Amino acid sequence: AANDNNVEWNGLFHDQGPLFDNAPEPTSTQSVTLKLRTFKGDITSANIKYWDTADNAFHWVPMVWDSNDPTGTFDYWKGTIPASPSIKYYRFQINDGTSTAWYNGNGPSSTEPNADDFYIIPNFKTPDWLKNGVMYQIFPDRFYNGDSSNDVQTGSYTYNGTPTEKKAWGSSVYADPGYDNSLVFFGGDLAGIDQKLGYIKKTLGANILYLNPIFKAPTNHKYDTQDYMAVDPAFGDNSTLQTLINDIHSTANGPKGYLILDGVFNHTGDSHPWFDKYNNFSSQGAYESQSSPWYNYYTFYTWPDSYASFLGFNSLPKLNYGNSGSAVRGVIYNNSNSVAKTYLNPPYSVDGWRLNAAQYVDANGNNGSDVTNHQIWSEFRNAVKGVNSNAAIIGEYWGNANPWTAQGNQWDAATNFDGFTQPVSEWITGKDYQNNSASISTTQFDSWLRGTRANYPTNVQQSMMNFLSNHDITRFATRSGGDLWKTYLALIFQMTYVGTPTIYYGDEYGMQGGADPDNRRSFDWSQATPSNSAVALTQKLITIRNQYPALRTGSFMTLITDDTNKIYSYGRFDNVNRIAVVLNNDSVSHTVNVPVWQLSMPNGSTVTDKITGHSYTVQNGMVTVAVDGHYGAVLAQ
Ligand SMILES: OC[C@H]1O[C@H](O[C@H]2[C@H](O)[C@@H](O)[C@@H](O[C@H]3[C@H](O)[C@@H](O)[C@@H](OC[C@H]4O[C@H](O[C@H]5[C@H](O)[C@@H](O)[C@H](O)O[C@@H]5CO)[C@H](O)[C@@H](O)[C@@H]4O)O[C@@H]3CO)O[C@@H]2CO)[C@H](O)[C@@H](O)[C@@H]1O
Ligand SMILES: OC[C@H]1O[C@H](O[C@H]2[C@H](O)[C@@H](O)[C@@H](O[C@H]3[C@H](O)[C@@H](O)[C@H](O)O[C@@H]3CO)O[C@@H]2CO)[C@H](O)[C@@H](O)[C@@H]1O
Ligand SMILES: [Ca+2]
Ligand SMILES: [Ca+2]
Ligand SMILES: [Ca+2]
Repeated sequence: AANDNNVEWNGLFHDQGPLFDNAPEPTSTQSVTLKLRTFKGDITSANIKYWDTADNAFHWVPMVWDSNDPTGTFDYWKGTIPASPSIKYYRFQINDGTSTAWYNGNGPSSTEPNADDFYIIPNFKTPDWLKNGVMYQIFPDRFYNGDSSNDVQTGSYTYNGTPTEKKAWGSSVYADPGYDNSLVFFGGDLAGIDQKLGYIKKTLGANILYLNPIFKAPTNHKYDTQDYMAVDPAFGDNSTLQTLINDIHSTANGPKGYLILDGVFNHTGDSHPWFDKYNNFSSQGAYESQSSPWYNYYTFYTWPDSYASFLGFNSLPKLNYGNSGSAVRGVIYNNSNSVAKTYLNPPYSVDGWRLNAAQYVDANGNNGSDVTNHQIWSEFRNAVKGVNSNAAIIGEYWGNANPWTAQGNQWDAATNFDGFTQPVSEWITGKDYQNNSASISTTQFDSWLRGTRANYPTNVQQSMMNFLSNHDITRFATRSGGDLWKTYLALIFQMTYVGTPTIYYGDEYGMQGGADPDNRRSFDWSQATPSNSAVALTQKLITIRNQYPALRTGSFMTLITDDTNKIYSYGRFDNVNRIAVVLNNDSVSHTVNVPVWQLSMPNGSTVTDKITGHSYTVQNGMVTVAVDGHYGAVLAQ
């Protein structure tokens, strides 16, 4: 490069990784020094332009040359944004004589962007254990039956007139004639999860557990809460939970663990005493009397049969949050004995909450996604972080969750359906997560990923829950048509991408399953071993991620987007390691020239493909590697 009235886009780069930002999560008194990469001697000047919410105006910070990279190929320009409590957004203006280019969260541009600027949110922090960990999601009744004495039996009880049905482990989840799909129980419990912590924390290596609802409720999914204060008898008792938590946090069965519970706060079940639609309690619930002490906890359009609920489901009456200080906000998060604080405080001390249907939480029966909804989650954060600043808050949202994360006053992250699950599914399986035909090319995949990462602050990105499948969508192995190699490819991407890799129980061995409830099959333990190829790969990838901080918090740079051969390559790097991932989404092998020079991997240096174990030497800035179809390479040094 040179001063030739032309800014070379390929040499430009910046994100909030270690090499380019010295304060990714600054407090009110910490200044932020940023570095912009360009090819060596390519430009004449660069400036940081940032919007300050403190005064609703743009501010200018001229950059100065700082240094070259070890290969002498690039220059690093530096600039510092002053310290203050205000949220700020920034982009770069890069000049080389008569040539000008812009750069922000969405990469380089000729015209000045008006969206996707990088974020600076003083005092906003997301749990570092969440950024660096691997999550394992468990649907309680379907994981492991550690205590058959608490098993729900066929006819143990009835809900809305229908008796419960017990089914042999491994059998179909579909209820037999006369029974209901939501009242089918296999026996999985908390004791079981406890006895299997070794498999989770050692055989696989995950250190974070996320459980679906475990509080008293008549159904098998239990999102129709009957009593937030009690673990459901089928799963054990509150004492069992205390022990499970202690064993999760313990290091006697593997690395220190963390527990995240599912918080169903938008609604209760219709059998909850506050509502009591079937009169299961002597007390008078809202449905029973307009004089009920909990009458105002819900919203009736025409008492008592027409009331606000989740998506119109009468079994899930929607909670009325009212105004700040209300009784509902009280029992949900403000009170010391609220659902949120009770489990965050000892004797429980869980590590976080996954907020079910978080977008709908509101007052007066409204549908959320409004000022009140955001105000509520703001108060929720103050409540949670006040008890444990290291407790995670992950909201359920299938789209762009920027509104609940970008101001640093609500969630730490969200279920990454839009920035991970969907794009990964359409690129690799040619199906959306509902198993409908929907395919995207490699260039679309890369653009989709970048655009969605840009929706969030960096710490949020690193904390997103990235799962291949979950209890609300079809199994990845089913969308892939049973081709285990597609699962291999997906796992390699998952474990090397930005965000918390999240494994939906069973996905590690290729469990299949269609739409709810077939996506909640009981776990086949004969597959919970390295003998199973997908399990062996999962364990290896988790070891790799744990071995390289660059994969968890390092920078992300696109390297190759080949639509003809379906080759996708990107690099993850920091001050210590440089890793170039090469994914082959084609059905045939391809020999790829990986441009590792972009990550500043020195010519003559060696790299090791952590997948095959083969080593290569960097030559002419490249690493030539033959990658098998529906497989990948993780070239690290
Ligand atoms: O027989 C006719 C009917 O059969 C089939 O559907 C019926 C089901 O088989 C029945 O079990 C019954 O379903 C109701 C549930 O019993 C009741 O608990 C309630 O459940 C709703 C929903 O709750 C959760 O969903 C959460 C999501 O995970 C989350 O993404 C979202 O944000 O929040 C949701 C609420 O917390 C469970 O996970 C999920 O599994 C449950 O579906 O309501 C159910 C619907 O009334 O009745 C069904 C009647 O349709 C069959 O599918 C249907 O076509 C037939 O007409
Ligand atoms: O800022 C004023 C000058 O800016 C421009 O020159 C830049 C170069 O573009 C940049 O590469 C860097 O050059 C240094 C080089 O990287 C390093 O290897 C060498 O040892 O020292 C060089 C100079 O320090 O920094 C200079 C700025 O000093 C612009 O081209 C020039 O006309 C401006 O005067
Ligand atoms: Ca130039
Ligand atoms: Ca049991
Ligand atoms: Ca009653």
